[PDB]
Amino acid sequence: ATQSKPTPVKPNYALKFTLAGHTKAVSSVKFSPNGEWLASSSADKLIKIWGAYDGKFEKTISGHKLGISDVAWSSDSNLLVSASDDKTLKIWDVSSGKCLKTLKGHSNYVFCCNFNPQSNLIVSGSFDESVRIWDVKTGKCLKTLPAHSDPVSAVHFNRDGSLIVSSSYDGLCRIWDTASGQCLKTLINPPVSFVKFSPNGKYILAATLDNTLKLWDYSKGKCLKTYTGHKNEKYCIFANFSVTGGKWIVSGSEDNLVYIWNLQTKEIVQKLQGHTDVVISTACHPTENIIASAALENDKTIKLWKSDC
Ligand SMILES: COc1cc(CN2CCc3c(cc(C[n+]4ccn(C)c4N)cc3-c3ccc(F)cc3C)C2=O)cc(OC)c1
Repeated sequence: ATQSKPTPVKPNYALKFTLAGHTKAVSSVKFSPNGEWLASSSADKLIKIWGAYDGKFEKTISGHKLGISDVAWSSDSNLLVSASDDKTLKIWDVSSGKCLKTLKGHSNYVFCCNFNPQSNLIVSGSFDESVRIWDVKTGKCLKTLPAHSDPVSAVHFNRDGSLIVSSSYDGLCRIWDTASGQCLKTLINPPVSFVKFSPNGKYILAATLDNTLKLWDYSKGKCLKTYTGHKNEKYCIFANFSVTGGKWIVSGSEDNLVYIWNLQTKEIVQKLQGHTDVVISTACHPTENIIASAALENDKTIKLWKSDC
């Protein structure tokens, strides 16, 4: 008798549910931190809440005047924030489905948003090329960062909220000190279409519109891993670290597939087939081996896939 380390070579994600309901392109899907829910945003101006395990439709949340690009959960899974083409963000109580606050200040489309781990702040990126930091409790804009010289494609807090990472079509990835709003680091140039901090908080996963994902050690400023084989030259596609089982990288792709790479070897380990348009968003369940994927207007569905590892 001994204790062994399971080292799976590939996952075996298989389609379990397809979720219909949105009437235009789906823009973003996100699992709630408590693992109970999936939230989706769409160009149809709606947010929809679904059961994370069975995909059962739970509710529709409305009030935005134009399409919604992004949604994000608070740490206690009780709030959502949404970024809209109506130039506002909205903070919602998920239980009631009612808008708590409207965050106004951006002068163009709001493309991306996130809570910080404490969930007392919200960070947003916009087509107006700025990154804004908002107080959740008052709804007031605390700071406006002249972050980029093109639309901001992603914003993400690190694990204690002390840092913000942003990316833009201007070709830059920047790291900002949350407290001061000042730039701590710039990495520079094809458009950077997505960025996010790793689960361990030490790395940055960055996508560029040359069909490339890169894992960077941001402090050393060194690229540690690169993942290719998918198609990404036009859209800002969400990517993820999958850490509940084997250590994978997950992304959508413009060839309508979900790509899964071995994080360490960078080999493609799985390709998920089923969507009929660009897989613009993917998300990984916080505790179970479950992936949600969502596609653009020729498809308009969300799919839930499950793996044994
Ligand atoms: C030439 O100029 C440009 C061109 C584009 C191209 N584009 C615009 C439309 C879009 C895109 C990506 C995502 C996915 N999405 C949401 C948040 N996040 C962090 C990521 N990744 C959603 C949506 C979107 C937005 C609102 C809706 F109502 C419906 C949809 C489908 C995307 O790729 C971006 C751009 O700046 C960012 C400048």
